[PDB]
Amino acid sequence: GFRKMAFPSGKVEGCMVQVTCGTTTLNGLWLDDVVYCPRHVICTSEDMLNPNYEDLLIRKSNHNFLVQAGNVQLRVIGHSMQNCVLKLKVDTANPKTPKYKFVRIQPGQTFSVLACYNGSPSGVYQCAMRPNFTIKGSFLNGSCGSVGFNIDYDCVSFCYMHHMELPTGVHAGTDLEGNFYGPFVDRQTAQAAGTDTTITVNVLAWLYAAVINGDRWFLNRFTTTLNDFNLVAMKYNYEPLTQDHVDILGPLSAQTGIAVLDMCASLKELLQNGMNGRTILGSALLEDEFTPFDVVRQCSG
Amino acid sequence: FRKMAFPSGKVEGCMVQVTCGTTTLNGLWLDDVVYCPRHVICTSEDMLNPNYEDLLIRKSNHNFLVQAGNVQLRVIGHSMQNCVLKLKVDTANPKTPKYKFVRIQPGQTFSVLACYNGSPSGVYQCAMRPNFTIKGSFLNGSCGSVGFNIDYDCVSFCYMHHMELPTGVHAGTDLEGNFYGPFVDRQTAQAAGTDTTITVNVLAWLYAAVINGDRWFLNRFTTTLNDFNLVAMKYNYEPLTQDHVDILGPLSAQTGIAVLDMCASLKELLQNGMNGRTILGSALLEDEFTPFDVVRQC
Repeated sequence: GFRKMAFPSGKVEGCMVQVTCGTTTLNGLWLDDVVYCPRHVICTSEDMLNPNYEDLLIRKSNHNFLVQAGNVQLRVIGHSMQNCVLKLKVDTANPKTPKYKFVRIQPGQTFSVLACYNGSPSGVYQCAMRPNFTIKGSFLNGSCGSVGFNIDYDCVSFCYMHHMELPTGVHAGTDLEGNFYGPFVDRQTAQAAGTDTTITVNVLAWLYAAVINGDRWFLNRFTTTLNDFNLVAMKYNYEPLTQDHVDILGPLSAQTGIAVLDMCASLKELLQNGMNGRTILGSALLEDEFTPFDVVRQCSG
Repeated sequence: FRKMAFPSGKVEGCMVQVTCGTTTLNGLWLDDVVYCPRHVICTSEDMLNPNYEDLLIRKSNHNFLVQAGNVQLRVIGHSMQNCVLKLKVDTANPKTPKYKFVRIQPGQTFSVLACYNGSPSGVYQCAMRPNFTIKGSFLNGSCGSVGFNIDYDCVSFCYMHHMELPTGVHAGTDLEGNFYGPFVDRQTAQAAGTDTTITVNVLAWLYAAVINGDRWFLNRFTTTLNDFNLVAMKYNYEPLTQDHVDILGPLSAQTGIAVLDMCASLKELLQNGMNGRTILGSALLEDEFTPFDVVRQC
């Protein structure tokens, strides 16, 4: 019944440009009179093992940057670096600039990715930030600078800019202020993600969704403390819950009348006893890629 | 490996709200014409056996309220093509993309832009099921949402949403207003024919699993096309045509796995199951990726 559903991408499509240094092209995000893109656009292959980005930037001038919306050049009139992002001031304000914010998401939150190549969008899909600060994208060469976002009312919240792939095939990147999610750095080195864990808050959202749809065999008469639940959760490679997780489950708890800690007791029993050949929402597997917000969208609209 | 939808901006620029009485749904505004489901002209007294020709002749242009955002468009004419109402308006949409209307085949995929009150809400990839239903996420007010593919800068519209079935799947028309499947735009509980699994798509997805390093299900056995098809049909899988085998060529080459070798692996999965294992995260074989879908994303 539930599917991965992305936000409509049009407001973000109208902000995508390409940024080229020499023969190296990646994507950038054009908002008002600033283009945002990964700073490694200024790298050569020789620079990539461990670039001195500050040194590489001093040698760059505005006239070294080719910014294009489609085939139309956007003149660069200033440049600066903010953490791992390059900001290129341009001489034209993007007429399609939406209302927007830059947000830094928490692990477990979902967002839409507009996968782009040479400034042109190819596809849109929903991603979850894993607890180890990686995402399972579909990113090919040339996808850097593609962004992740959520849309609230008229307003686009940009939360992710793509920078790299890890040996295991997962992906890593920054917020739009250039700060990486997780311990990663933008160098052509092999870097390891932490062991991943299951996104507990999303599993709980899934159980609430099951209840909303009349599937509630797993509810019990008991409760737990948050600390007790977290200590058990960790033994099953589940993420510990935070206070923010408890809070964002508030609406679903209200919709069902099931206290968060009571659902935690139900989940604890599932982890300790298994499913015993039973299904939930038609699956023998628990799903962790739907947030409480995702559930409410697809259940209540 | 995840489902990927087409970027929806070209379609978002065409969505409007259409209202008649106490019924509101979505319309598609292309040039100076707005397309929408004709059941916008129904009421509760009509929905069970609506004589749409009688209902439509009794309507005036001024009974139709069309809003592009905060701007009302003036309806200067109306007509009906099968189950789609066509409202001529006095302004052309400058955001009209290059477009075509197509009727898709069962097994083909398309992107759905789900809308409510003329406002886009979500985008996702669907397949036209062999029984001509689609497994959508459509709520009250989603009617007139459209499905589409994009090729070059050209949008091919293939689906407009009309109804839900008691099993939770959905049914709709092409943009000429002809339903996919044996369904009717009346307020009745309708069942579909027996569904079948889209075999060529399952094979494409197994190839995707292989390209992604998942390969526990491969085997050295092989099979003929006909013997595979006999087993497929026993499990309510579509038989594989030679065209379908041809279409899988590029994925065969890329991975070096003969199509009929992948058929032999799928056969083993049908007869044995997956025994707790998963493929690309799923406990179930997925059939809503076409070979084209897999290739483009690889």
